[PDB]
Amino acid sequence: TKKTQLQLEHLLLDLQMILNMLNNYDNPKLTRMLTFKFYMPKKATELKHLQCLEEELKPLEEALNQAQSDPRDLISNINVIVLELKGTTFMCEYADETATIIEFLNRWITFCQSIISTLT
Ligand SMILES: [Mg+2]
Repeated sequence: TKKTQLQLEHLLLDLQMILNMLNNYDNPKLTRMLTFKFYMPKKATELKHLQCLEEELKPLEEALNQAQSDPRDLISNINVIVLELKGTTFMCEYADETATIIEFLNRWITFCQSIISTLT
């Protein structure tokens, strides 16, 4: 339904802001930002695969908390949107390799645009 398209766009904008918050703030800890490793979904083609994102929302916040600029507010709005799109409690599978926070955000930003392109 269109209600599903709206919520993904809301989710896309929040993910869009976090990615733009790192690609414009370069001086603060180019060191520390590239060291966090996030677990990637094996296959992200269905709407239920947001379980792989929900479980990493808390580690995403702890990485953003080390950058002073509000991270706690953005992660909460992301959490409520994810809980309204994937919701059975399915067993999400992860890839073997970990990725950077930049690659992690681009993966789910691409995921939302992929599902938003599917519904339209
Ligand atoms: Mg890698």
